[PDB]
Amino acid sequence: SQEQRQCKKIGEHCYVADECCSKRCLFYAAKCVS
Repeated sequence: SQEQRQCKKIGEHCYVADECCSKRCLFYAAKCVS
C-alpha cells in the first residue's frame, strides 16, 4: 500500500521533536529543520 501522512515537515511549527513527524524539532528553532 501507499499512505501519505505528514505531521510536520521542514519549515513547520513544533514545540518538541516528537511533535515533528521527521523528529527534527528544536527548542530554539521551534521548527522542523533538516
